[PDB]
Amino acid sequence: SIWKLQKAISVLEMENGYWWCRRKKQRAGVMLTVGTRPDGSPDERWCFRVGEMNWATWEQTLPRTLCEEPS
Amino acid sequence: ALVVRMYDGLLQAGARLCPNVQLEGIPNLEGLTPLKLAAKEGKIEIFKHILQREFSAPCQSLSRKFTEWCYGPVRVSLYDLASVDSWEENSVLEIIAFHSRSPHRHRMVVLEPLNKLLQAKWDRLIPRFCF
Amino acid sequence: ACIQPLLEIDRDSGNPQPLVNAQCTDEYYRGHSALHIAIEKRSLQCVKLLVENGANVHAKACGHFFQKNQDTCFYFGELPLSLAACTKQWDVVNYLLENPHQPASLQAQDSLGNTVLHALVMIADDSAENSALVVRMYDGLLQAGARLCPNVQLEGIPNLEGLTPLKLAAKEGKIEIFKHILQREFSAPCQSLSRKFTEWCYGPVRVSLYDLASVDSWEENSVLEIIAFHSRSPHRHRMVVLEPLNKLLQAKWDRLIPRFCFNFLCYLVYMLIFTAVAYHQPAGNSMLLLGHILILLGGVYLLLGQLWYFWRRRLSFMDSYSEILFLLQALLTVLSQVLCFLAIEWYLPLLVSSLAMGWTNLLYYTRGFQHTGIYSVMIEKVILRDLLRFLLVYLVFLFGFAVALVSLSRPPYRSILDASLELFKFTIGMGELAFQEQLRFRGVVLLLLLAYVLLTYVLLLNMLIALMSETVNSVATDSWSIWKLQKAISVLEMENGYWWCRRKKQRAGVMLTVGTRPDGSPDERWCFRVGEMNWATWEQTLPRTLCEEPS
Amino acid sequence: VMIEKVILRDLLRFLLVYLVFLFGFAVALVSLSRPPYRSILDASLELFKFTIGMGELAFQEQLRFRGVVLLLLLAYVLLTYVLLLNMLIALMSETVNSVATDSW
Ligand SMILES: C=C(C)[C@]12C[C@@H](C)[C@@]34O[C@](Cc5ccccc5)(O[C@@H]1[C@@H]3C=C(COC(=O)Cc1ccc(O)c(OC)c1)C[C@]1(O)C(=O)C(C)=C[C@@H]41)O2
Repeated sequence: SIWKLQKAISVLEMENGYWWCRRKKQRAGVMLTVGTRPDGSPDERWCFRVGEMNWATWEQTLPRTLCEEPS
Repeated sequence: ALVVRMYDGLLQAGARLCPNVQLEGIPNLEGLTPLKLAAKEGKIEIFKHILQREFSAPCQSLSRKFTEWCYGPVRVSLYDLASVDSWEENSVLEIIAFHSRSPHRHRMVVLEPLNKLLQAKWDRLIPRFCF
Repeated sequence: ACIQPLLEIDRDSGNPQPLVNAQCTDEYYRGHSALHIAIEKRSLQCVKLLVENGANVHAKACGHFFQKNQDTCFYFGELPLSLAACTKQWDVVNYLLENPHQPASLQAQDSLGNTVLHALVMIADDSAENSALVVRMYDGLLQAGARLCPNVQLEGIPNLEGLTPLKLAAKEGKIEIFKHILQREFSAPCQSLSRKFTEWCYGPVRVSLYDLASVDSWEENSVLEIIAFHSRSPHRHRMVVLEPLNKLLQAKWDRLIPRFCFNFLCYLVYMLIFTAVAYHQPAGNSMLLLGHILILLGGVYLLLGQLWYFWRRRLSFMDSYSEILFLLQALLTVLSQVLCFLAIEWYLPLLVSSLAMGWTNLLYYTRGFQHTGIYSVMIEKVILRDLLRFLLVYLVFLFGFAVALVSLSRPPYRSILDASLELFKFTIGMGELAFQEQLRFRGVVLLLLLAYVLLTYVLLLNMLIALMSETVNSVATDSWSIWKLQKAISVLEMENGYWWCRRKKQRAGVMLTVGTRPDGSPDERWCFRVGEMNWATWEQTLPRTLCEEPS
Repeated sequence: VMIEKVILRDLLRFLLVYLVFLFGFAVALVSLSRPPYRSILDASLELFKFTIGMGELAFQEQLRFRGVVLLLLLAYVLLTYVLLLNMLIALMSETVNSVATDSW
């Protein structure tokens, strides 16, 4: 964990930029419409994907998705 | 357990009363939304609850964890990055790394939306570190 | 509801290519099909409907989502039956086998060559429920294949690399199913699939048999050579301690101790003659030229032998750690005697270094005894863990303080390595002659010495706590398994024989008649015996024996 | 009791391996010595003085070579450090998986 923390501080400091060049950073993640908000417009948010594997899915239940087709 | 129960139910009642208000966005006098305050004070389990939070059909929009698609044993889960990404000034990662004072700052980084995110940024920016 | 009228519109239109038999076209889901969706959506009824309309039960999903090593991809093979097998839907498999239209065949292979059993091995990784599901599905599919086709034996069908599911099951490091395959007994309706029997059980003592059809090293490409020279998983040392392997390796190791001791003694004679040649280097020229010829032939012999070994079985450090040293040592000795016959005036340090390296390389043969065998495994674990990184950090410290002392020194401390020797001789306690008096400031060198001593103390203490941390959190039943694996490596090497002498190696185990085949002739197998003592025999019923009188 | 357990567990392996190291390096040094390194006993005495810390080292400088001698002595000291660490970690592994009833 301490190794992950020091790597985090390092990658954030390198993402900030050096002293003679303050750089306009980049957003990360996918922006899409997730759902519909109760006041008019649909819900439009930025997202991050995590792909995960589990084997207890059959006896448990499947929830509702955002896109039916995997893409 | 009582805190996550009261928090979720109180957010549902706030959804039912006034829809125009966004309750998790209101800052304190320090300028802090409550997720950021939960990160700054070093409170663990409630922070883990807020980062991965799902709700039922009458209030979908409150929820943060979305499934893009599930196909058998493999699943693709979406996490929101509305306050996590360091693109905006004063992000939760920036609070953990710099502005905090808690002695458990290493414990909160192995969580689900931070782990693969820092993995992706570090593997994106190896070559300038080598340079 | 709309599907059967939609397929009815597809049929009534008179289409040459039907709708249900249609493939996705992209790279990512190449060759995906409707039936795979019907299976993955847990629907028996839609599978029944699609089978009634004429769906292809061999729709080969050969896409980029279906390869093994791409990120977030699900490998199951490409067959629909494979998918229904992997996703633990039993009745779907039974319907796909026993439908009246377009029946499934278990002998079918994917584009990668795997059948249903191979992919079913591929998807098992680790749990209680995963392994129980995989083993139960495996046995049920074997029984259904037995009743469906009595023609072929299903476990004989090889992969594109040439693997049956036992061999690939060991190659990928899947352990629990592999243990299940090596000791597998079935019931009376189909007992001819089993591999374990009981010869006789005289109360609490019993003699189990095991089949060795692909486990003995007599046959080409056995499980032994796959565990030793092909398996890359870090759990191989758990895959050696199994039940019908241990008896076989003990029998072969006690069968061929004497060739090991003989070759050890010959190597000791080689090093003693090399010791005499190196000491009496300096009539006696007859003995010296005999030493030339003897060490030349020995170095040629071992150099060619280890070159042949390096060519034969290699496809990555600590496992092959032993042979590299003998190859380099033999190359050093042959090069030294080559330059000596050339008289190139470089042969004396090569000779002394070869003598040193050869006497240090004698610890290969400490694996015969367990008391030094565990010691040699600990030496290798020291060599893997901390030594390289610690030496790199030490070179950083050494070079930094040595260049500091050189640049501080304006007749001691003349050059870089000529001061680096002073810096290293200072760490053991032979450092001397401070206050060099060639410049005003010497407290500089005083503080440099203090800093170097304290930081080297810190680095040795860090190496100590790293060794303790790595050694304390590991099971005591690990080094013994590593020793058994290393003995297995050595005994298979000696069973290979010499390189100048191709041996006619022999089969192991007793051939007997284990039973009858369901087609005619009696089943005769080669088998390995194993005795066992079980004082819980009176709880259960007695198993089916071959010969009642204990032989 | 721990004296007897340590001598019984360490000597008959460790001194044998260490003796192979000392004998090989001593014959190597006598060979590479073409008044220092006079006899085999004195050479083994010098090589054990480097285990006590009294060995006097210098460049040969009119001989076969000097840095070969230096690198061999480096290899000797570092490998004996390796073996002492090995004896320590083996004794700690035997000490870790033990019970408080046994020595009593
Ligand atoms: C492959 C490795 C790791 C190695 C190759 C050579 C260069 C080696 O330096 C090392 C690096 C080193 C140097 C000095 C001290 C420690 C380590 O150690 C061995 C290697 C270190 C020694 C001792 O070898 C061992 O580690 C014990 C050993 C040898 C052979 C085995 O089959 C074995 O397994 C049981 C164990 C042998 C040397 O060849 C030697 O005596 C001289 C002349 C150089 C030694 O590199």
